[PDB]
Amino acid sequence: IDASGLRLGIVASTWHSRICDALLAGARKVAADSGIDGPTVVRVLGAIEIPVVVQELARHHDAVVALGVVIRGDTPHFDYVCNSVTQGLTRIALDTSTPVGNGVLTTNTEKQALDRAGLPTSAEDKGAQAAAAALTTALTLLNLRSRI
Amino acid sequence: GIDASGLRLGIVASTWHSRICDALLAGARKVAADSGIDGPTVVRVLGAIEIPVVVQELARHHDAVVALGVVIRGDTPHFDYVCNSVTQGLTRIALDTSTPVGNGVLTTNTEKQALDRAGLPTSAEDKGAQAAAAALTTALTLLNLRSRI
Amino acid sequence: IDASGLRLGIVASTWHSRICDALLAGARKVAADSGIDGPTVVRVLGAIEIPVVVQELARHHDAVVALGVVIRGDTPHFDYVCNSVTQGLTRIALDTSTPVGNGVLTTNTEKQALDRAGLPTSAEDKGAQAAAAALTTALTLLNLRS
Amino acid sequence: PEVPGIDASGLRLGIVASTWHSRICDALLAGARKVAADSGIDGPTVVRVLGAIEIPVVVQELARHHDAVVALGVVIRGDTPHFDYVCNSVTQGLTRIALDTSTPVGNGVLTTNTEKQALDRAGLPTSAEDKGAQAAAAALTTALTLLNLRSR
Amino acid sequence: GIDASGLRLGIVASTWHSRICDALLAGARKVAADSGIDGPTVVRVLGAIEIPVVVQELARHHDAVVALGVVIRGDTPHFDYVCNSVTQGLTRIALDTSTPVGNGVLTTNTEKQALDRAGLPTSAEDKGAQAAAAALTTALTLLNLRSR
Ligand code: NA
Ligand code: NA
Ligand code: NA
Ligand code: NA
Ligand code: NA
Repeated sequence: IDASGLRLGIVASTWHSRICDALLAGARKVAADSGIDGPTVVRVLGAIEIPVVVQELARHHDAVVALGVVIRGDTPHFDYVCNSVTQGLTRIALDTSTPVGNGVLTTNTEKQALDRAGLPTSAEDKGAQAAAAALTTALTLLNLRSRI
Repeated sequence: GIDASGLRLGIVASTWHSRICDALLAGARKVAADSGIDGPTVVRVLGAIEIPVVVQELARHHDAVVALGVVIRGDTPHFDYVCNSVTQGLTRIALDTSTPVGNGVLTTNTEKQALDRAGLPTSAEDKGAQAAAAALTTALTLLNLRSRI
Repeated sequence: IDASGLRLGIVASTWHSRICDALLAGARKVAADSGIDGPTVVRVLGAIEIPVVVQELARHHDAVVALGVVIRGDTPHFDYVCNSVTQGLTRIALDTSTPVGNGVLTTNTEKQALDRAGLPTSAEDKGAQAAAAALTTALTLLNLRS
Repeated sequence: PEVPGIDASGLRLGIVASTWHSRICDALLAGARKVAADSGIDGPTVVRVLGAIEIPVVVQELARHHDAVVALGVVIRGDTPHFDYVCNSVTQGLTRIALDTSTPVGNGVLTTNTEKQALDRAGLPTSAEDKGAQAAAAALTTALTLLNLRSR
Repeated sequence: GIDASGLRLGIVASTWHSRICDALLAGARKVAADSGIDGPTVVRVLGAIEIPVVVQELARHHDAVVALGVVIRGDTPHFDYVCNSVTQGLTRIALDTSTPVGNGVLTTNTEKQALDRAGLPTSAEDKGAQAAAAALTTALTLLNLRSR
């Protein structure tokens, strides 16, 4: 990914610190690997707080990465939180015509979330995937706009 | 320690299951007071359905809003459609108004679950406190972001 | 509740008249007991039709009450109607900054809906609850905005 | 019981029917058309689309220049989750349009688990229900109601 | 019996699960070509989540857009929120821009199910072709409705 021009925002929640930090770390790695060593990084408490800050960043950034973890608890809370946050991320991308890379984990168990958080032992790095998605899409959009 | 003395906070709390709602509200006030806000705008409504229009009304004139209430599953699918609509209303408003909305609306299957989350002396969790900490920390973050432009 | 100064709209479906008529009657009684003797009352056939009428009422009233019933049938239709209507009522309340009391029942059985329609044998009066909801919240907003 | 019909002769009506599962779609359209004629509208604007996913955008086009729109079609659950997401988004979409355009949208989009359920709701000679008829009634009655309110 | 020669067609296709994505795109291309459109605008993105923002970009300057891709259920609820939110986004865009968006985003439980709907030699269905047909035929309908 050659992403040197671009302004990247990263919004990462903090609930389940270890997972969130590792999501952040993976997002940062891909950004750095793509020419962006200093993305705008912001932290929030939980996933619920992510949309409003992703919105704030999207208005002044070419791309934003949304990072966090929701693990199902005892109640239906999980279902309404995951649906609303994910749909909020879709809205902001459309409203602002800016890609929002979705690295917000929605898992039934902790081990699932750990297995996707880009730790040494993880099957996947969702932080990295979200960053690649945000950046690659922003480049494509910049290419489309720079025509006619 | 959150220092929010500069900020205007609205709190809307439903009244359906008053023991729980009152405890959610008490947990929110405490965080606010502990954060330097002794006098937030507090408004009561009947049930969860009523919360969003008032959250909007408050979000327009406040830096942060906390939405508190409880919906407990009964016999019918009513639970599902209320929880989903209210929750998405709270998301819509925060985005429309670029104002954090702390979600302390409990959506439980049983009453014991709600009580266990209401920040009563016996409760596992204090959802009103978490929803106030969420809203205030987010508003200070937004404030910081906007002071850079 | 003193709501004398407030303009109130009520939209009630007519599908399943035992249920719908009883919901409307419970809402009317709250409105009357709150000092609103002449609310704008509008009937529609089914629940799907309630949103566009609620929207129309909300634009010229201080509160609106939505009443009807969706009972689950054989197909997923129930799920998509209840969700879409319910979310529509939320949209309208927000768009118009006017409360919309939700008295649209969404039940699995007809017996559940009867038991919520505020007939003399009913455990609950959801028309009454929807009306108190809309009117108390309207007074609250009035107060806030003053 | 005999009850006089809706008089909607002063109204402009649009009808959009999809085509997937065409004998069912055609039957919905015919039931809707019957009710429109009975109500005084022999020439509604009738438009056909491929599937239910195509219904919203056309319903919107019609809603801008008509007093009522009828939305007709069929989704039958298949193998995959596609049914759920399609049904939800289409139904949501019809709700959004009615609000955006303050114009009623009569919902005759069947969303069934089986073909037999759809057939039984499509107003065929042998059908239990005529959801096309129902959807046309809803849109037209609601439209007259709105006109009545707007005179106030 | 689709004559869209005079129409502007945009196609967005994700990349995740290449074989299927590529076949979906070949299916839509073939339909466009047969309908008189030999140079559609074709954009590639990483995954389903990235489809709507690009579909929006194209819908603003095209008479029709085709959205193509595949989401296959894995271990967590991620599938349900991505599917609901993408499908809802495509519906939103079509309405916002009054421009048809053909939906060729597969949402499946299994890989075999996706492969069976991707328009491969032995596939039961050609969802790319179906999405292109949908978008183009609806585009013509709107053109007629607007004509006088
Ligand atoms: Na931007
Ligand atoms: Na504000
Ligand atoms: Na009003
Ligand atoms: Na109209
Ligand atoms: Na366009």
